[PDB]
Amino acid sequence: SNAMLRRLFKKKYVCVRQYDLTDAGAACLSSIAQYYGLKMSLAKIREMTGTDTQGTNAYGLIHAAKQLGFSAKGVKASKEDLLKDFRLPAIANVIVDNRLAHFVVIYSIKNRIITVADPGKGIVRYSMDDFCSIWTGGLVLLEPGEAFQKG
Repeated sequence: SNAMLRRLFKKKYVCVRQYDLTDAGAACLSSIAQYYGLKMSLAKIREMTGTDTQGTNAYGLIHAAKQLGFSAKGVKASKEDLLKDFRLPAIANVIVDNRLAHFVVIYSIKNRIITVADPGKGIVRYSMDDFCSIWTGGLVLLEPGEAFQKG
């Protein structure tokens, strides 16, 4: 019996990187959407989030996430809080070129190495202090609410 279709590697690499700039929030959200098993295309996300190409805020970003099945919330945290609060993939408000508002997905943080999914370069490794230089206190916490079947 091979009734279980759990051998289908239909894009297990949910780390997406396509059309990166400042509206990256849509792209990084898509990575999470896929990771959480919702599987969403980046173009549709941008139309749901309403991601402004002028440096949008995560409040509209999370506005679509909540509708995708995972409760997302934008909050402020401290550098050391990155190590204790959220472990699961989350969206971080990160500033690039000290000007453009950007967003990345935290995948793993260990040994002061912060691994984020960047919609331009892909899986990139940022050092603890380096990440705290670009991350300006903008964290989005996510949790698989209706994305995770109960019972």
